[PDB]
Amino acid sequence: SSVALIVGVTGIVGNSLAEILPLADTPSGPWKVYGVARRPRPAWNEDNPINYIRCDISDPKDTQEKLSPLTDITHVFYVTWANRSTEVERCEANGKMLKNVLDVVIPNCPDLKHISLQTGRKHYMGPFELIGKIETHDPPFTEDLPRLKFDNFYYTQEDLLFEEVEKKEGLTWSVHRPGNIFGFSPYSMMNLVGTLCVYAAICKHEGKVLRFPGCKAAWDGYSDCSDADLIAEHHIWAAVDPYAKNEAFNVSNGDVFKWKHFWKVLAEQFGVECGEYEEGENLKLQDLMKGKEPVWEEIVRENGLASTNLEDVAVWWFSDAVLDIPCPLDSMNKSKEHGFLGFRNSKNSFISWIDKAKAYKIVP
Ligand SMILES: NC(=O)c1ccc[n+]([C@@H]2O[C@H](COP(=O)([O-])OP(=O)(O)OC[C@H]3O[C@@H](n4cnc5c(N)ncnc54)[C@H](OP(=O)(O)O)[C@@H]3O)[C@@H](O)[C@H]2O)c1
Ligand SMILES: CC(=O)[C@H]1CC[C@H]2[C@@H]3CCC4=CC(=O)CC[C@]4(C)[C@H]3CC[C@]12C
Repeated sequence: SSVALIVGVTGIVGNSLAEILPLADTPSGPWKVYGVARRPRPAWNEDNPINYIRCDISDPKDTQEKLSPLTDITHVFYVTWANRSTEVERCEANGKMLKNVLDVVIPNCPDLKHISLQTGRKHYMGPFELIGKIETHDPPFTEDLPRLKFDNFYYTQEDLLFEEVEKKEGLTWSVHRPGNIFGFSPYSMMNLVGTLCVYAAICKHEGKVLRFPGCKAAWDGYSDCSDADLIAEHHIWAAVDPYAKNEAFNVSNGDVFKWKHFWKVLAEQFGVECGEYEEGENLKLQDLMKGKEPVWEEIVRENGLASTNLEDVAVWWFSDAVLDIPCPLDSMNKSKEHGFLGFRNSKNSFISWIDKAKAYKIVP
């Protein structure tokens, strides 16, 4: 039997992995699962049968303290990261966290088979501060083109991964580069669906229009996304498929869509009048939602929602980051050619994840 450690078990993928790994039909079942995070385990994470371990993996002491007893790890799913003001900062911060974790597990887990690291499409686009400002490789992005000549903590994290896995013979790795993730996690630092749901709710409550806070390319251009269950299935796939070992793979839903169409979906789900991209207006939810914490607190009190503060449930800057540029497509051909044929209907994905938020009473 095989034992997973999910590093970031309350994140938008960590939660998906917390729910899928213990399932019976999950490959290499039955799975023992350890799940790490910092905050006290929230209610929406309890419905999974995970061994919850509070640990701040930036602290080498706490990481040695919390993870060293875990003698029986077989697979590691790194589903976390730390944000800073400069990418160079992100590099050292995210290297240290990843290194803390690996430096403990590998010498302590004689059954450790695989280490599965999640980065993202920003590997091809450059960091936030530089997105849309640098010559990238022409999309669709394929996994084994050269890295950009700009610092990127995905690269730092990768080169680190490579070294560590050599300490244990037969230890093997995989890298997964999702696009924007449609998922569920009121704690995630990048939760597009979650943030968009709060917006619509606020709009419904105020009776205003669901205006579009994005650029024409996001409205009318092709976009794609990465369903969080699929991303979880993708982690599991490389962790167990020996012909996927030691490879980076994109993971996206297998289709495209336009926000002009999904916007109507978003509106209908919350009973709001759907707005439409207006020229030269460049709305920002970061600007448009300033000071709305009393309105949220009213929406919550009224509609019976769980006690959430929008700071947690709405990451405005990230919705802006997403909608304020055009969406470069990636390719799933390497994944498919290696056997990962999983996919998701993105429109159904969107509704599915809007509805999980409703179901957990995060939004109305
Ligand atoms: N989210 C997206 O849309 C998206 C899209 C593409 C790529 N990615 C990439 O995917 C990777 C994983 O990110 P994610 O989006 O899955 O993150 P996420 O949803 O915010 O999840 C982070 C998880 O790690 C935990 N955590 C935070 N700080 C920790 C620490 N010091 N020690 C231990 N646990 C800690 C969080 O819980 P606590 O805060 O309670 O500890 C949470 O469980 C990152 O490299 C990210 O860039 C994300
Ligand atoms: C519509 C649009 O522009 C979106 C859809 C795909 C998005 C990108 C997908 C990859 C990515 C990962 C992130 O963590 C945020 C920034 C970026 C770089 C996103 C910025 C905005 C994009 C390009």
